[PDB]
Parts: sequence; structure tokens; C-alpha cells
Amino acid sequence: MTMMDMNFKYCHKIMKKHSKSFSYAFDLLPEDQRKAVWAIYAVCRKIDDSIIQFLNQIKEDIQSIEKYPYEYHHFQSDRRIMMALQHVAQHKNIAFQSFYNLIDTVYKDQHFTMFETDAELFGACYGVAGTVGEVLTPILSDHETHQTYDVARRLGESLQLINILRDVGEDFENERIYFSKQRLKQYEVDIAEVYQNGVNNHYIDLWEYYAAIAEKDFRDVMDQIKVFSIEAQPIIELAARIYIEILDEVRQANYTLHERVFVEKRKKAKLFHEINSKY
Ligand SMILES: CC(C)=CCC/C(C)=C/CC/C(C)=C/[C@@H]1[C@@H](COP(=O)(O)OP(=O)(O)O)[C@]1(C)CC/C=C(\C)CCC=C(C)C
Ligand SMILES: [Mg+2]
Ligand SMILES: [Mg+2]
Repeated sequence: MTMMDMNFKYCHKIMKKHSKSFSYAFDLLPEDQRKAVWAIYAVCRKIDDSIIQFLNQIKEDIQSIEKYPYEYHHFQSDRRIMMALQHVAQHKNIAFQSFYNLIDTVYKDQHFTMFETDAELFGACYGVAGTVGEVLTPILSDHETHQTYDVARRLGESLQLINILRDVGEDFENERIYFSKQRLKQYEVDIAEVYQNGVNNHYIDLWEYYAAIAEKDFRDVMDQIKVFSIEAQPIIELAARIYIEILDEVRQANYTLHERVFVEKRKKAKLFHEINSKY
């Protein structure tokens, strides 16, 4: 067990801590892609958790890795994570611009004021999650085309939308609402009121409006599953399927705004069995 192995095992532990659905799937990858995913995840985890000066420190670590992949650096932020990311960058082509976009998005979030329209909202989904799909693309496909990026991007954006749809209650408590002003007006919905009084029909309708968008994007990703390498196809499908099942869970908890619903480990294995057998 080397120095490097210790970095990756740390990244892995971050991933298992913060993301039960994605680790479950992505730990099924062959060892070398598995480790690249752990490392990208943990960098994005840390960027997302930044908050100020830690975030600039990370941005600086990333920029050194870009300009000088084969040199030793004295990383300012988290050395275990940065070392692993740099090890990954030596063997794979990484879209640095895509981590800067994510970093910009976390900086802008400081000044978050609700989205006027669905197009600002989809613009944020790109920034938090569409970028992650882009950074992962060369790890999960052997030939990167524009098509491969487009599919990875859309997968990530629709996972963010599913995340939003799950976290409606806890997001309100943290003073955030991600549904667009325009769509809240149209459906006559006020999130404060729902939170206090329970679900109603206007809410379900607005909710299901977005759920249908996420579902349509999901189905469009699945019909293009082929852009990914053969070993990653069933994993990616698992990861997406698990995340989509979050949608059925929300409806069975009656769209509650007072708990985080989840897909249990036993359900995860059942979906894996299903995908597995189709392959
Ligand atoms: C690198 C990796 C797997 C994840 C990166 C974790 C990142 C970027 C955090 C900073 C930005 C944020 C807030 C992202 C939200 C992730 C919710 O996870 P998390 O909050 O940890 O767990 P949960 O909320 O479920 O408990 C999100 C929904 C985007 C997931 C998009 C993916 C996976 C692209 C898939 C495309 C292909 C697989 C081609
Ligand atoms: Mg969330
Ligand atoms: Mg999240």
C-alpha cells in the first residue's frame, strides 16, 4: 500500500461519505477508472464545500496541475486530493475549463437570488453538474467526441434536477428555492406556504412538470448509452437508474418537504440485478 494508494483511499472515503448512490455504482468500475472517479469526485466535493479563501487555494492547485502536470507542487488546499487529481491528469485528458466553471458557480452562489426563468435554472444545473459530467467523459469513454460530452453533460444536468426535486424541503430551510419565479407564478405556488401547510395540487403539478423534464433527459441519455466504454455503460446506467428511482420515492412519501427520501441499498442491488441481466 503506497503513498498514492493512500490518497485514492481518502478520495474514496469522501465519496462514500457524501454520495451513497454514486459510490455504490462507480465502485463497480475496473480499478483504474474507479480511482479516477474517486479523485474527480473528491475535488468537486471540496469545491462545493469551500465556504472565501479555501476556494481560491483549490483554484490555484488546479491551475498549477494544468500548466505543470509533471512537476512537484506544494498544494495550498487538500494535498491528498490534489495529488490524486494530478496522478489522474498525467494519464488522462482532463477538461480544466469545466472545473473553473464549477468554481465560478460556487462563487456566484454566494449572491444567490432566485431564478426568474427556467433558463437561468438550467444554466445553474450546467454549472454544478453538467461540468462534472464533462470532466468524467474521458474516464468513461475510450473515444471522446462532441456526442460523448453532450450525453455526459445532459446526464449530469438531469441528476442535478432530480437532486433539486428531492431536496425541496431542506433547500427552503437553508433559504434556497430552485424552482423558477416564472414557473412558481404560472402554477400559483408559494414554497413557504407549502412547507407550512403541506402538499397541494398546484405543487404536485409544478413538481411533476420538472420531474417529466428530468425523465425525458434520462431517457435520451439511455438511448445514447453507447457513447461510453463497454465496462462503464452498465455502471452509468445503474447510477442514473438509481438516481431516477429517487423520483418514485418522492411520490411515495407524498412529495414531503420535511424529510430526505432515499433509495435503500436493497433496492440498489435489485436495480443492479436488472441492468446486469440486460447485459
Ligand atoms: C464526480 C461525481 C460522480 C460527483 C460529483 C459531486 C459534485 C460535483 C459535487 C459538487 C456539485 C454538486 C452539488 C453536484 C451534485 C451531485 C450530487 O452528489 P452528492 O451531493 O455528493 O450526493 P447526494 O446529494 O446524492 O447525497 C450532483 C447531483 C451532480 C452529479 C453529476 C454527475 C455524477 C455526472 C454524471 C455523468 C456521468 C457519469 C457521465
Ligand atoms: Mg441538493
Ligand atoms: Mg448535492
